[PDB]
Amino acid sequence: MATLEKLMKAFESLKSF
Repeated sequence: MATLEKLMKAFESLKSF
Protein backbone atom coordinates (compact mmCIF):
# COMPACT_ATOMS: atom_id res chain seq x y z
CA MET A 1 0.00 0.00 0.00
CA ALA A 2 1.64 3.29 -1.07
CA THR A 3 0.02 5.23 1.80
CA LEU A 4 2.99 6.37 3.89
CA GLU A 5 5.43 5.90 0.95
CA LYS A 6 6.76 9.39 1.83
CA LEU A 7 7.91 8.22 5.28
CA MET A 8 10.92 6.77 3.46
CA LYS A 9 12.24 10.04 1.98
CA ALA A 10 10.68 11.77 5.02
CA PHE A 11 12.55 9.60 7.38
CA GLU A 12 15.78 9.36 5.58
CA SER A 13 15.57 13.18 5.26
CA LEU A 14 14.91 12.93 9.03
CA LYS A 15 17.83 10.57 9.56
CA SER A 16 19.74 13.52 8.13
CA PHE A 17 19.06 15.56 11.28
